[PDB]
Amino acid sequence: CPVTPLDASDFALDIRMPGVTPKESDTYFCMSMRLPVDEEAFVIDFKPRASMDTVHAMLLFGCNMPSSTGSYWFCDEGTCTDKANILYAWARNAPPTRLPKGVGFRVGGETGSKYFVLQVHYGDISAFRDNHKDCSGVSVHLTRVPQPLIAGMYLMMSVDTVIPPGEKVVNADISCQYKMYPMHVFAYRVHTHHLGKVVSGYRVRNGQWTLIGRQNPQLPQAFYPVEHPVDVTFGDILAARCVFTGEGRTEATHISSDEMCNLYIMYYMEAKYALSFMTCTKNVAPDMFRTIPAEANIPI
Ligand SMILES: [Cu+2]
Ligand code: NI
Repeated sequence: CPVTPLDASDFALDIRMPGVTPKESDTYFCMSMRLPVDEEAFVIDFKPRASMDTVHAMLLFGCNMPSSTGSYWFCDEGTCTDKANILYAWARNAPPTRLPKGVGFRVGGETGSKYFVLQVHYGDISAFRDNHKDCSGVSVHLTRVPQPLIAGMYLMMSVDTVIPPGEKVVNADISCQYKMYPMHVFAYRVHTHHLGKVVSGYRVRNGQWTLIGRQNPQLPQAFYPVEHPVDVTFGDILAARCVFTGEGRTEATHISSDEMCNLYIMYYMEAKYALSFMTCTKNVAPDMFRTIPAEANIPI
């Protein structure tokens, strides 16, 4: 097939799979890079270096303690033992979002992610590549120069809805009250396991819904650009609906076991008042979903 300093303030780190040999199709490899600095640094850019022939997708996470110590591992074992803050999502034939000017992820120091964990997913494998080494990964741009806007993730996950067997349509709803400084959403990622039909994200302010993003979870799960970023402010509600099918299923499915309904909202905040991670696992305002826009029920 290390560390490259660019100027006084900046430097570049590339996180590459260490010459792995995926044997078969639909296989996920995970690896880790500890952060070279112990002071706070800002990830301000990404360069993907994926072999076009065999790599379906790549995920970059930041987390305090990862799932394995070895040069690489299967991500079926896990990504991080702790919160995996997703930093980067690349998919073949997918728009990779470019962070807006002056946006950087805060890493290192007291609060910031200690490690990067790289996930590479390989979907198309020839059996006449029984011993070919791949060094797939991404290049990260770090600066110690402080950024005015800090990127972070609002993770919306449906902790319990059950899909009754054979129900053609089942709705998974998540809502939380926003009680922080203003967050500006520039991207979103939706995740689900093959019963999902559509995932839609909304800001609700004074009973008026504003769309963040709608996607089919069966498509490439990259980060989709929010064409005009949504401002989410204190006293707003974030509401999300996942649509599922119970069709063809013998038993009830759970959303530990079975299904997932996850919405990833990528945002920026003024550095002064910024926090990197927020989560919602509640549906505080269930009654409100009657008034949900009709678009949210329209499939893709
Ligand atoms: Cu999942
Ligand atoms: Ni191990």
